[PDB]
Amino acid sequence: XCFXKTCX
Repeated sequence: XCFXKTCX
């Protein structure tokens, strides 16, 4: 779960 600005 880390894709560009959508990341955690």
